Amino acid sequence: SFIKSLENRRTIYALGRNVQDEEKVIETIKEAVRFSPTAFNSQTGRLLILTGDAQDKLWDEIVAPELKAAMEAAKLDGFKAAFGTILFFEDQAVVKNLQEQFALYADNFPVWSEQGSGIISVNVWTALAELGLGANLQHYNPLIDEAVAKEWNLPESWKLRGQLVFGSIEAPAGEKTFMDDADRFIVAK
Amino acid sequence: SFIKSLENRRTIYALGRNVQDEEKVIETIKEAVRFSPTAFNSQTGRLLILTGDAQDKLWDEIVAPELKAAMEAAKLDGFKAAFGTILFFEDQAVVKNLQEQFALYADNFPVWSEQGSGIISVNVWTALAELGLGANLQHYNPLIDEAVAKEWNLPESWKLRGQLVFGSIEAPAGEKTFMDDADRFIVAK
Ligand SMILES: Cc1cc2nc3c(=O)[nH]c(=O)nc-3n(C[C@H](O)[C@H](O)[C@H](O)COP(=O)(O)O)c2cc1C
Ligand SMILES: Cc1cc2nc3c(=O)[nH]c(=O)nc-3n(C[C@H](O)[C@H](O)[C@H](O)COP(=O)(O)O)c2cc1C
Ligand SMILES: O=C(N[C@H](CO)[C@H](O)c1ccc([N+](=O)[O-])cc1)C(Cl)Cl
Ligand SMILES: O=C(N[C@H](CO)[C@H](O)c1ccc([N+](=O)[O-])cc1)C(Cl)Cl
Repeated sequence: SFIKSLENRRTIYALGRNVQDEEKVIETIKEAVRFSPTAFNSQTGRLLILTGDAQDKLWDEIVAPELKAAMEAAKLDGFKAAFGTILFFEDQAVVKNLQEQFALYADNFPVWSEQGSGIISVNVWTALAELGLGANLQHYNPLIDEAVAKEWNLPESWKLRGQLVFGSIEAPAGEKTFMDDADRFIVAK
Repeated sequence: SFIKSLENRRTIYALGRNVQDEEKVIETIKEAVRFSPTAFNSQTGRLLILTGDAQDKLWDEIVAPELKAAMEAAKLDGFKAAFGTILFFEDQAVVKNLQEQFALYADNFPVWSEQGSGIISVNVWTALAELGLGANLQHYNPLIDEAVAKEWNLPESWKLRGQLVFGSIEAPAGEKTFMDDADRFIVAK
């Protein structure tokens, strides 16, 4: 059931490293992005997938110091304790090329790219949940962008949009409420 | 298989009205939105679901004339021929309230709302594909926004983002290529 798969995806903050088949996890991350739609099949999403030492480095050597410096002008341990982090970027070189090819609709491509980032982020999140792995989505962009690009030698054109922290589920999702259907769905014949 | 469900979703332009259980279709549309994540559980997505006479009216009485007037300053028959159209909006009143509650991060909420629209659009699209129904995603916003709001008495705060045309599959999806994995995925340990 696709709907059941959607329901199974939740924000899990308590994450560990009890992950049995990392190769299968990577395969599924790639597939979830591969089969996601993007405007004009532009495929603007880019991923940096960090585990092990690189996972430790992101949180200890980049996020923590950047955040401290930012604040001046715990939760991090929880993120570090996870198995890995998937950093989602949108390739601005491709967006700019589309804007150049289709000037009358230049305003659309950044919007559709942003939508595209949401799309691939949740498809990956849901795919991970199907494997029994939890995840949560963070936003320490744009603070960490430069340091991340330098450390992993990323193209300047990759614009960081989100960081999906993932791993084994160590405690259940919290409670979550839903709006009244009547306030968000209108059906007319 | 969640990945298989993703692969099964495609852009289908040749759509008909050979839909067996409209109530089940509506149920699934609602569920796909219900179980989609949004920042702060803000649930900013709003849907207008049109079938039958309302489907005819949208394309014949709103999109066609607006587009003509716009151009001055076929494909439409293909959209009209579908069973229905799901118009996706984002509730700007909720976005503004979040911006007010969290002023330091006011810039984030419009971005996350845009991502949210992508998220619910593709979750609905994929859910429909699981039922064997095809769909395609159009963007005649902002040209049709005012006329749509007036005809179906929608709140001013609903900002139209996309229109998912759906129905029975009358011809297969076209060919689609994929980028080289090496150009969009980096894995580091
Ligand atoms: C676009 C987007 C941005 C989000 N931003 C964050 C964030 O920065 N930090 C965080 O902890 N959760 C974040 N969330 C998680 C949402 O708060 C969560 O998805 C929502 O409360 C629904 O709960 P669920 O994921 O368990 O279904 C984000 C979700 C989405 C879709
Ligand atoms: C954010 C977004 C906007 C899109 N805009 C349009 C559009 O306005 N008109 C259209 O015919 N297709 C549109 N598409 C469809 C894409 O071109 C299509 O998803 C892509 O070529 C991949 O093909 P597939 O949907 O068969 O997998 C859009 C897709 C996405 C995700
Ligand atoms: O072709 C364009 N717009 C047409 C006009 O109706 C249409 O809206 C459209 C938009 C996106 C698209 N896509 O993502 O493949 C296809 C057609 C421009 Cl965005 Cl270049
Ligand atoms: O709380 C905020 N930011 C924190 C700071 O780290 C964090 O980025 C966050 C963002 C979104 C979120 N959500 O969508 O529920 C939760 C925490 C503001 Cl956006 Cl109000």
